[PDB]
Amino acid sequence: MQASQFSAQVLDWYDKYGRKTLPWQIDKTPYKVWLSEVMLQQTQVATVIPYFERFMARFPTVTDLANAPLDEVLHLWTGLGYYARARNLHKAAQQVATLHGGKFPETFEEVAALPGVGRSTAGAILSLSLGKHFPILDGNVKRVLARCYAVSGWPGKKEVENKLWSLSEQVTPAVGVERFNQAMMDLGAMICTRSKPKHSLCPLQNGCIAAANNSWALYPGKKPK
Ligand code: SF4
Repeated sequence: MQASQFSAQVLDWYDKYGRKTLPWQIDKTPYKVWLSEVMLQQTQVATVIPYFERFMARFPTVTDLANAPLDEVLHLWTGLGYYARARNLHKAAQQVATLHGGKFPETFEEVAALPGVGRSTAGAILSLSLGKHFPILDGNVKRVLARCYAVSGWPGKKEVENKLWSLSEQVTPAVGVERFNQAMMDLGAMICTRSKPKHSLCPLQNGCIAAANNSWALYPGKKPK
């Protein structure tokens, strides 16, 4: 379907059915969004909430996190798994304190330079917390776009990844970008799921190719072997 229709239908859906009450969505700041994104990378929302609250209480600012001993950070992380995320989290806090005066950077290049932060995550931090014009491409987004536009091939290959980044940019609006990006993650997480996606609850059901062809299993493509 047309790019302008994609954006409008997703935004209208978010307004009435989207999640807007999570802790990291109230009184948003780059620090809070960054922290939530790292915790959410490999952990479900229900498990993350208590940890997010404990971290914000112990570390009100990024400088407080930077000055704390690494052992205390790892102790508070216990139970979230994938500790490389925590080690990079502490190094990034120290980089913000050292190079940016304790104020989380608000430009793409500076954010993407932080340990543990990639292209998609940097775009998420800045679009969600400040409304800057950047698209995202996590597992959730790849699933929705690949199915709606029938993008076959394994995203692990450069040519396929490039096509998906181009599509995301095409459908991502400037006006309301913070609402649109959160909505796309919401959809891929609860509606357009890995298995048995719930088409009847999706705002893209009237134009999605996978839904029309009953071929959601083909997108995104899997690693060939
Ligand atoms: S209609 Fe079905 S496959 Fe298509 S984006 Fe929505 S949930 Fe995914």
